Amino acid sequence: VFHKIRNEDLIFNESLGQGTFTKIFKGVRREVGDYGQLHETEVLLKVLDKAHRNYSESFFEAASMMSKLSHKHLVLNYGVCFCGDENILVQEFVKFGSLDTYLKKNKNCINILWKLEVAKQLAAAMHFLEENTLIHGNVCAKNILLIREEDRKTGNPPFIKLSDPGISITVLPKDILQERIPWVPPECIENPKNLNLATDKWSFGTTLWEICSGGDKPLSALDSQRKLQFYEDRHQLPAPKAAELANLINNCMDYEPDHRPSFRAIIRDLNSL
Ligand SMILES: O=C(Nc1c[nH]nc1-c1nc2cc(CN3CCOCC3)ccc2[nH]1)NC1CC1
Repeated sequence: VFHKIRNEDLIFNESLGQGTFTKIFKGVRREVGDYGQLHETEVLLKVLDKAHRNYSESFFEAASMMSKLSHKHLVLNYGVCFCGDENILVQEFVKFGSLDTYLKKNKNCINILWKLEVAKQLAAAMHFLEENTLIHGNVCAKNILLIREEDRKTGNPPFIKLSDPGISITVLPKDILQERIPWVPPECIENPKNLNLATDKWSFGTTLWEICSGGDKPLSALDSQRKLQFYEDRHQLPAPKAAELANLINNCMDYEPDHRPSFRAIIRDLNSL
């Protein structure tokens, strides 16, 4: 599965900032629907950096994976454009953007039932991938996207969706993998080729730390080299100020790779609170 979209059917509107070796843009895809009616659609346009064109293989292996999947809490991928010289991904556009900047903007206005439901939606998608023995590899708060904000008056919850895996950590330089600590599991630092279903659970715990602290970045004050010793010393994550979900964060972030519980178990612990 690898749909192709013509460059003449994609318009580029506003930029949305840089990213992990990519550049983000809002745009419109003009497609022809039934009865001969053109059907414009707001889309997300993820352009790979031309300077890093060597990562085009994993850049497209990420799109081929998400185009095969249909889940409520997964960002849909419409296709791929070879728009001129650049390689571009076309995805479902979410209105409210990244979750990490949403937690930081409304840090004191986010109830704990809000964070609990968001964690349920994220754990739902991770259970779907685990059920279908699929590995994500880049589960972080910056990749989580909010399509609907909380509306207690209507009774509908907030709605989050996880984006594409992006560039796999197996092909990233050792310089860049150490700077991703503690999102990269400890076993992947000593051996980048140890990608596993258990590696996502570690990132799920690190992401649960982000939402529980309100957008704060763990180990941000530490440089790349001190992060490397953080793992060798077997240090655990300092519990956030709220200190609610911190008990579950420690279980998901266990240094033994096979001790990480399944997401069917995690879904139970979130409903038991
Ligand atoms: O895949 C990603 N994002 C998206 C996939 N589909 N749609 C998006 C996306 N959509 C975005 C939309 C905005 C617009 N603002 C959001 C909050 O403040 C008001 C408007 C900003 C960034 C956005 N990213 N990665 C994120 C950029 C690093």
